[PDB]
Amino acid sequence: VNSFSGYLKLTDNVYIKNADIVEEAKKVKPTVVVNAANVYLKHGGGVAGALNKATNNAMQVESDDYIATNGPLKVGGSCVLSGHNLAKHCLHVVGPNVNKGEDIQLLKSAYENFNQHEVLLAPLLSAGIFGADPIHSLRVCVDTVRTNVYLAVFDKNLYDKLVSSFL
Ligand SMILES: Fc1ccc(CSc2ncnc3[nH]cnc23)cc1Cl
Repeated sequence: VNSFSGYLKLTDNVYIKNADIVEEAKKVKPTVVVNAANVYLKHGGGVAGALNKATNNAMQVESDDYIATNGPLKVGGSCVLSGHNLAKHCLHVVGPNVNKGEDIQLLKSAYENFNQHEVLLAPLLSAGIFGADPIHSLRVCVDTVRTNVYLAVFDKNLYDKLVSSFL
């Protein structure tokens, strides 16, 4: 039993809700919140900009030190950093950005990072400003993630479409 509330169950391990991931994280304080990161951990907009804003820019400060030490992530890769006031940990995961020309096949590799964590609150990778089809992202999530994932979808219209079209 966990504290996630109001989710629709899609499969044995995947759950979905129309919710603002920032507000959901602040309420649940999950062990892991997933950020829709880029390789530079520049949290300017989309989910990343919102999460970082909610940390009063502490996420960005921590991220800049991480990059100065380690260099950029790989597309499809991840790193674990602090969750600040939102969660114990933040798993920064880089899905391919279609608006940069990145290989959509890397979306499966990106979701594989979730399997290193027993339970996660997450957005749909590569959705939103990353330019991929969210219906496809949900399919890859369900077919790749084996751990327990609670998906927050900000847009109510998109949430309804994801549920109604789910096979
Ligand atoms: F400044 C802000 C502006 C917007 C929000 C809503 S969170 C959100 N944004 C974008 N895509 C998503 N996918 C799942 N949740 C989200 C929070 C803050 Cl703090």
